[PDB]
Amino acid sequence: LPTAQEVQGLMARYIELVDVGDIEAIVQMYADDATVEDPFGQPPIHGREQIAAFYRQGLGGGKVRACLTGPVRASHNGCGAMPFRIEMVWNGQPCAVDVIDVMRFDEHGRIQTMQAYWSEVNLSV
Repeated sequence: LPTAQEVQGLMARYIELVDVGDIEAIVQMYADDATVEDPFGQPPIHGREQIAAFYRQGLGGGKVRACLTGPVRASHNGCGAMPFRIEMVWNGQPCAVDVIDVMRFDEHGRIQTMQAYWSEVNLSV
């Protein structure tokens, strides 16, 4: 189980990978039986191929940017939460979404569960 400091690192690393848009690197951060709920409230997606397809859909557009908007909050049980902003292009319009990701890591330092909190109230132009 990642220490709190290690959770901070992994979670910041995740945002960095999203920001440069390395899909393969993002998918490698996940455990084989990981789940992704994004946005939280929608049914979880499971399976490495499914998670790759998710990130391909989301980031494969090319110009998606992401950055922490505050420090990573980390627990002593391998979990953490972080606020960030995603910038992307919607219908040729620049737009942004404010998100919080909650993650649990497994004993191998891999993401076991990802929950992304956001909705239309968090979307702007």
